[PDB]
Amino acid sequence: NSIQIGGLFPRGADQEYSAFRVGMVQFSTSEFRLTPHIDNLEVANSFAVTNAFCSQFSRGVYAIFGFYDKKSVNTITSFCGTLHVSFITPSFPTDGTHPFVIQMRPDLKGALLSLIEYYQWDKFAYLYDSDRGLSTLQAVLDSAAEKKWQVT
Amino acid sequence: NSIQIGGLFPRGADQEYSAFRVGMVQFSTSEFRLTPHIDNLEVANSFAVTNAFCSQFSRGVYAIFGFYDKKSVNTITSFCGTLHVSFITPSFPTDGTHPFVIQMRPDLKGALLSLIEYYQWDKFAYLYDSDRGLSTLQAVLDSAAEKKWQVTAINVGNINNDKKDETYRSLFQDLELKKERRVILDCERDKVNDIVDQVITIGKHVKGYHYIIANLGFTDGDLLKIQFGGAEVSGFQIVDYDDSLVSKFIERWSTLEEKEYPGAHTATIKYTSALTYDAVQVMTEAFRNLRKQRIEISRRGNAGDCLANPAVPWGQGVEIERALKQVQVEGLSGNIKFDQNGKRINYTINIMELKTNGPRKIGYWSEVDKMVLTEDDTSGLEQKTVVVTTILESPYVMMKKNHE
Repeated sequence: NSIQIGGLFPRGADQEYSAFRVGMVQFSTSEFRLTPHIDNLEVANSFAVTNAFCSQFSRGVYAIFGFYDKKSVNTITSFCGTLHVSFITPSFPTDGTHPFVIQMRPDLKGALLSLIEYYQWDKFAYLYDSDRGLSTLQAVLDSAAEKKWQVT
Repeated sequence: NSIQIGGLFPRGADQEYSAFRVGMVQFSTSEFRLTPHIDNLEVANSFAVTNAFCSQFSRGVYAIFGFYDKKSVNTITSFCGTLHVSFITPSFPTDGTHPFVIQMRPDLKGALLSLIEYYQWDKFAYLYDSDRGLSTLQAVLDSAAEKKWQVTAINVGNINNDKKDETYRSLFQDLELKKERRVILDCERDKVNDIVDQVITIGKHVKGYHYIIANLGFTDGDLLKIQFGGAEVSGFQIVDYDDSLVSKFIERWSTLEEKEYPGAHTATIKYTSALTYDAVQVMTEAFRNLRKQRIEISRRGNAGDCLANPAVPWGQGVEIERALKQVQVEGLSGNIKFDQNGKRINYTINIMELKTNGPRKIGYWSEVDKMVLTEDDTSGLEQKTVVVTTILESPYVMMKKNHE
C-alpha cells in the first residue's frame, strides 16, 4: 500500500532535505509508507516550478511537498486551487486565502506586532529584502499609522 | 502574408480590446497582415494564464500580446525567457530586466518621485494596490530614507467591498491622527473612483487636501466629482489629446458605432486601451523590418508541448526579440521605443493639475528631464479668493450691531 508524494526541493536545501529524509523514516508504518518523487529544482523560476508540478501530476501523486518563492508562489496556489491537488510546504504564508495549500510556517507577522508593543518603540529602522518578500513589512507599514511608528 | 500572434485579454477589459480591433485596420497594408487568436480568460488565475499561453505555443505563434496580474506576471515572464517567445503587454512593467518581454506601459516610478519633489513634499500618505506590483512602493520607501521623508504606506488593496463604509471611515480616522493633507493613490483607475466617492462622503476634499493619482489615466477616471471641492488634484495623462495624431484617431473613434465597438463612442480612451492600439503598430513594423532585412522567421514545424523537457528554444525568437525591440513608431501614447530588455524608453508623461476648469496640461516629465513646462496661457488673473482667518475679540474684530 505504498503512497506517492511530490517532493519539490531547491538545490541548496541540504539540511531541509536531510530532515525530510529523516521525517519519512520515523513515521512509516507496517501497512503503508510514502514514495516521494524528488525534483531538485531552482524554485524561483516560475517555468521550472510549473513544469515540475506537472512532472508530478502525470506521475499521479496524492499530495506535493515543496517550497516556493515570491515569484513562483502565485503559480502553485492557483494551480492547486483548480486541479484540487493538495500542496504542503514550509515556505512563507500565502498573502490571502488560497485553498488546497498547507503552510507549516506559522504566521510570523502576527507575533512581531506584539513584540514592538512590549518594548515600547516609536522610531526605528526596518530592513527587508524584496527576495524573501515584504508581506511582513507591509503589515508593519499598515499598522504604522494606528500605533504611531516612524519606520525608516 | 499571414503572421500568427496570441492574445490574452481580461474578460472585463472590453475597451482595452475594442482599441485592438481598430489598430488592425489602420495598420493593415497590402504587403501582409497580422492574425490574432483570442482567449478571454481570468487574468489573476495563473493556471488559466499558463493554459492560455501553452494554447498559443502549441498552435505555433511568433509573439503574444496580453496582460498579467501580480498573481501571474511571473508566469508570463518565465515562459517567454525560456521558450524565446516575445511578449507584448500594456500592464505594469516587470520588476526587473526580463528578455522577450515588450512592456508597452512606461515606468511611472520616476514621475511620482519628482512630482513629489516639485510640490516640495516631505510627509504624505501612500495608499497602494498590490494588483500592479510592489515596484512603486519600494521606490518611495527607498527614497523615503534618503531624503528623510516621513511616509505612511497602507496596503489599501486588500479590503472587502461589503464592509467598505466602516473601514474607509476608519482609514481616514487613522490618517486623521497625523492630520495628513497630502495623499498619493496608487490603485487602478477602478479602485480610485471608489476612494474618490468615499473622500466626498466625509468631506475630505475641501481647501487644504491635495491628492496625486498615480496612474497613467488622469482624464480616464471620473474627476468631476472632486473638482470643485477646493482641493488640488494632480495626476498623469499619457494620451495627450492635444496631439493631432490622437485627434485624427479620436475623430474616427468618436463616430464608430458602440454596439460593434464597446466603450468607443466617447471622446476619451483609457490609457490601457490607447497603448493597445499603439501595440499593433509596433508588431506590424516589427515584421515589416524583418521583411526588408531579408530575414526568414517562419517556424520550422510543430512547436510541441510547452512542457517539453529540456525546453528547446527556437532560435528565430532571438530575431523576433531583436525585431520587436528595434521597432520605433508614433501613436496615441506619444513616442514609442524599447531597450534591449523591452522596457518603455524615450517617452513623455503629461502632468495634469485638476483646476476649476478641468484637467490642465500644467507640466510633463521625461526620463532625462523632470518638470519642464511653462504655465499654460489659459488661466485667470485674481481668481483666487484668498481665505483669511481671525478671532472675535473686541475691538480687533467686532460683529456690527446689525451683523445679521
